[PDB]
Amino acid sequence: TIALNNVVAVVTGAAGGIGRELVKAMKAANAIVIATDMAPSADVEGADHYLQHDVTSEAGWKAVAALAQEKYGRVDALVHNAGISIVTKFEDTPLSDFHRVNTVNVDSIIIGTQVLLPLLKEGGKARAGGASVVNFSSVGGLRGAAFLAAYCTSKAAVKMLSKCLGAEFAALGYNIRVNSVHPGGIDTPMLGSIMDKAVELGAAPSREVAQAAMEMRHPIGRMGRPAEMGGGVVYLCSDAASFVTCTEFVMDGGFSQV
Amino acid sequence: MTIALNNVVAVVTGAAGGIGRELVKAMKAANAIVIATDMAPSADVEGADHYLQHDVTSEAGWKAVAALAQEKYGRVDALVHNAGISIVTKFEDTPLSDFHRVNTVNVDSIIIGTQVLLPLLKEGGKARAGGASVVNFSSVGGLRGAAFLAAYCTSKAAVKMLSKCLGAEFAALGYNIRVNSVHPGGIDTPMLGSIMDKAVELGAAPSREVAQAAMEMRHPIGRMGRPAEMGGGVVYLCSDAASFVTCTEFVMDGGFSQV
Amino acid sequence: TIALNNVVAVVTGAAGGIGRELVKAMKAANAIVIATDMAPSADVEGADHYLQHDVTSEAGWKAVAALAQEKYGRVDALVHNAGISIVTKFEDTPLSDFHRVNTVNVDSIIIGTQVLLPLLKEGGKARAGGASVVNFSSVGGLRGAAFLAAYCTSKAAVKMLSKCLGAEFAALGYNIRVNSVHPGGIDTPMLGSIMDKAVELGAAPSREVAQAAMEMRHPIGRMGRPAEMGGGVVYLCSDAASFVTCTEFVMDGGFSQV
Amino acid sequence: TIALNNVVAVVTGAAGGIGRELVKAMKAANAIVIATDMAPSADVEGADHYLQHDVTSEAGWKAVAALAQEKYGRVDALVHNAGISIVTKFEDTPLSDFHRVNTVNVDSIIIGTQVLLPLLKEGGKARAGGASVVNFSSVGGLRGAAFLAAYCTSKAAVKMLSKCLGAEFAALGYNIRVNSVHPGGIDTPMLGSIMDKAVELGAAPSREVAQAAMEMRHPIGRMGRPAEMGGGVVYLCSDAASFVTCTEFVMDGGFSQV
Ligand SMILES: NC(=O)c1ccc[n+]([C@@H]2O[C@H](COP(=O)([O-])OP(=O)(O)OC[C@H]3O[C@@H](n4cnc5c(N)ncnc54)[C@H](O)[C@@H]3O)[C@@H](O)[C@H]2O)c1
Ligand SMILES: NC(=O)c1ccc[n+]([C@@H]2O[C@H](COP(=O)([O-])OP(=O)(O)OC[C@H]3O[C@@H](n4cnc5c(N)ncnc54)[C@H](O)[C@@H]3O)[C@@H](O)[C@H]2O)c1
Ligand SMILES: NC(=O)c1ccc[n+]([C@@H]2O[C@H](COP(=O)([O-])OP(=O)(O)OC[C@H]3O[C@@H](n4cnc5c(N)ncnc54)[C@H](O)[C@@H]3O)[C@@H](O)[C@H]2O)c1
Ligand SMILES: NC(=O)c1ccc[n+]([C@@H]2O[C@H](COP(=O)([O-])OP(=O)(O)OC[C@H]3O[C@@H](n4cnc5c(N)ncnc54)[C@H](O)[C@@H]3O)[C@@H](O)[C@H]2O)c1
Repeated sequence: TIALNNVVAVVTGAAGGIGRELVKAMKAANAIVIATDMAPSADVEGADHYLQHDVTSEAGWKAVAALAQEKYGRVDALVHNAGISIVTKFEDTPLSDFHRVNTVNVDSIIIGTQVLLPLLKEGGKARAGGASVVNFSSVGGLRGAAFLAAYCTSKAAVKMLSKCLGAEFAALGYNIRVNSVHPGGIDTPMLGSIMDKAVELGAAPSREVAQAAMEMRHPIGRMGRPAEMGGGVVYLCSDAASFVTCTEFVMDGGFSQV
Repeated sequence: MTIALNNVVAVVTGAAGGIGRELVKAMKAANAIVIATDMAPSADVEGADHYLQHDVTSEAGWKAVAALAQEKYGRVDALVHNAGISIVTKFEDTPLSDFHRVNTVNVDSIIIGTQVLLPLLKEGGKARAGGASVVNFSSVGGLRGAAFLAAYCTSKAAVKMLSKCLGAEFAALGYNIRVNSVHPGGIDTPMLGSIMDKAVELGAAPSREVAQAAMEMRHPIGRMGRPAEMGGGVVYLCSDAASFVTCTEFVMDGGFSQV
Repeated sequence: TIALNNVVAVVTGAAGGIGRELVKAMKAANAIVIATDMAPSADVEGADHYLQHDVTSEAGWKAVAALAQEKYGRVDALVHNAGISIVTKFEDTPLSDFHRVNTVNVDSIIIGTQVLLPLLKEGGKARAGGASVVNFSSVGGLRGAAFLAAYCTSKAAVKMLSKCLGAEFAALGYNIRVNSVHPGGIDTPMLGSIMDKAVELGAAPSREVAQAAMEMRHPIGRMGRPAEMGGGVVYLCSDAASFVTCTEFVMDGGFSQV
Repeated sequence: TIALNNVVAVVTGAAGGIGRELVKAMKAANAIVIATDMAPSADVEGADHYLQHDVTSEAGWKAVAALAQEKYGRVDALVHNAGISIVTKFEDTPLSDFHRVNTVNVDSIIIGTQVLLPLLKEGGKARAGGASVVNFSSVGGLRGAAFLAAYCTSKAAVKMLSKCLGAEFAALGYNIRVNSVHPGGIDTPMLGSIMDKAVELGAAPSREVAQAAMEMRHPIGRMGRPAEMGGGVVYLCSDAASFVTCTEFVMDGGFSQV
């Protein structure tokens, strides 16, 4: 079947809405999971290890590399799930707000992948299918939206970085697959904040009209649940996805395709 | 839970072909009940619970598939439209009837088959919260054009767009049927073999080795796919794990379309 | 800058909403225009010739080729603008309805381009920039929609045929550019009928709710006017577009990109 | 007709290969052109004004706004053409190289558009078709490539920022169109440097094999000339493009579509 036997997996933002479900799903497929987030401690069901980890910190990433190096000697799967959103009027958004979003959503992938690259190369030797790097983009990386300039721009950067790394790692013979994941509206605190800030900005009349409008834009007719992200990430991390690199893996209830 | 097809009644067309045989094996391995169909009057398809002779261009052929599924199971949970053909031709020497022949196998198959199995797919939609799953075999050729592949590419773009429309329509009508398109890159099957040889005979390529190396180098991963590398993706789309996936382009192309 | 001096242009569906504006725009850029449509006669402003022409008829296309051959000896620009739409429930749509839409929207381009290919090759020798074939696809060729299965499928076929012919004509050295045009909601009888059938199908509560919904899906916030298609087609037909082939040329008020 | 009569246009990187052709083409369509680049002085054919302008400098942009405000009272067209490229091995690329490319290619558009927004709103009142913002992305913003991680990521950011601003400015009623332009391989010093650095990196055996490979990846079979970018930018800046916003305008010889 589709499984993660003998897969050492790093999952960032692992205490968040999607992150907790990714850890559960990956443990259920038999992965060894190093879960990381900003809290000094967390109870992440399915994590074999929890590390305090700011994805903007090279030192934080070196601590992840040290634990993986010491305990396992490789990383087979790297899930860059940590990210933030802001909802703002472009003309009232200082350059520093774009930079803050870029640092969390994009620099995290650049720093993390550079620091774990020796360990990912070892995973490329451990499985014929390759090591697997899974970057959380968004439907916002595919389709623009009013008031989401900073967020959408960062998620398009994540998408394109995924294509470039997939092509480069294959050309250099590292046997490391890199793919971008594009969730639609998923029922988490992040989507909650975006909807509330849309109301305060006066993009939506009320939080109920906003919710109904966003749900109706999805052909499937509802928000996604965080658990509905799990199987896709397990697939991309598995040897079943050995021919999948540089790809836009969409889990959006049809949002981007209508 | 995990990614599995427990109590999934699956119809797979072109099931005796290079990819089709691996789809049946993969889906059986995930515990699906598989009705395999192809043009031969009989075939030994590893993992098939039933084999039916089935021309996907024939409404009567599809009604025989519906009758067996109706009688034995009362539903269809997964429908994999994998039957397809390719031609390689000079546009100016391609009669309208060659476009129509490719359209009939690659597109009309999905229209006729989905219409005939729709009552059974609606029952699939009631049997699983995630929905019935219709998986349409498009191509990277449905995403990116190519010289001398006008008839094939046009049909595979039609398959892709039909998938989006049916996903949106079945959701709007409340049927709980997911529809997605699959886009393989160059997969090592008799079909890829014939396309390369016919490219040589047409005088597109010097030799079969230069053709193969050129096609391999277009894939960032640096090689053609193996048929077995299609199996997991189709199992995922057919499973409840893909409950939030409809209208989607599911690409298995070694990076071909993205550089 | 952007002109069609010494350009012999064939425009199909030339009596329709967009077609009439294409002929006006192309005449205004100094093209010689052969206008064609289903009516036995028409007064098409800017046309140097009108021909009765069923785009599904090889004999109809041969009559267009004969007039162009006899009077000018070439075709520099071929605009495949003829098309139909239907709005239907998939499960109630006979295969013959898909085939009827395919015959007008796709077979027209196959038959017409094959019949005019000798004349387009002469266009290819007359201008460094090349002969130009402009195929009318749709945003419906880029994004799906409930109840538009037959229409959307045909317009995606038009889009992909455009890419294949652009690549093939370049590989064979014919100097013929081929591009697809993707209009959004344009205010013509065709959009009117689609909206009116959407109501009778019970897809929309009223035509006013349908119209407002469709207008709001366009970021620009309104339907296009037929005249807003003219400049884009003039550009693609001109030497200014000498580096444009196989391209999706979108005129959709941002519809496809959100 | 496609013209820029009474259009006040700002063009950045105006002394470059493409920039000089954009200024010539826009003057030929009767635009008033404020040309800007890094040099303290330059002889830019077709420019009514030249300003020294670092597109990373808020103060530099305020000087452009002051001249336009004083002399014309509006900006009708803003062409963000300034940009840089690097070719690097991801694992040897410091975070500061990504940031440098982002600052020139993306922050330029954020700072410039914020500073000129009052003047663009006046452009929006001067023409029913709207003010026009044209952002130079790349085929690199659509398709990834090995060794172009920093460049491709920045050009995908430019593409998505274009979609977001098009949607946002329309939602706020400012009547400002925003589009991204995606050139293929254009014969300029920038393409020259990329090809040479590809050889030094050992991505290509020789500069002749690199050149032939890049030319053959374009269906049209050659590099573009800078002049082949001019018509497209004139079209997007004109009232002929009144229904074009949020759009990917591709001038790539078919590169992205095969
Ligand atoms: N929920 C949606 O609708 C949606 C849609 C598109 C994509 N996404 C993406 O999915 C991913 C998961 O989002 P979510 O919905 O679970 O949101 P969430 O906010 O619940 O989870 C994000 C997690 O990232 C962590 N994080 C933030 N900054 C960090 C930093 N500097 N260092 C370390 N950890 C940091 C947060 O602590 C949080 O636990 C994100 O990449 C998000 O952008 C979400
Ligand atoms: N191999 C590749 O490189 C490649 C690339 C992209 C897409 N695909 C698609 O994958 C699918 C499977 O292809 P494959 O490579 O295994 O090809 P294949 O030729 O090995 O198998 C296709 C099967 O369809 C059957 N078939 C043909 N016409 C039929 C009809 N009228 N009724 C019933 N069955 C019919 C054939 O007999 C065959 O068993 C096709 O849709 C193909 O277009 C393959
Ligand atoms: N209006 C829109 O919203 C919209 C949307 C996207 C695409 N388009 C496309 O733009 C093009 C122009 O359409 P329009 O909106 O002006 O519609 P229209 O119906 O006003 O014009 C289309 C013309 O095609 C002609 N035609 C139909 N069948 C023909 C045949 N067999 N032979 C010859 N001529 C035939 C009709 O006589 C008519 O004059 C079409 O291809 C259409 O699908 C329009
Ligand atoms: N030439 C190609 O093949 C190609 C490919 C795709 C995209 N592009 C894009 O086209 C645009 C123009 O490219 P080109 O080939 O003319 O490049 P070029 O190097 O010839 O011109 C770019 C100009 O930008 C200017 N510039 C650089 N940094 C600046 C700064 N901080 N402030 C102000 N001006 C600055 C340079 O001085 C130069 O004159 C760029 O945005 C480039 O990314 C070009």
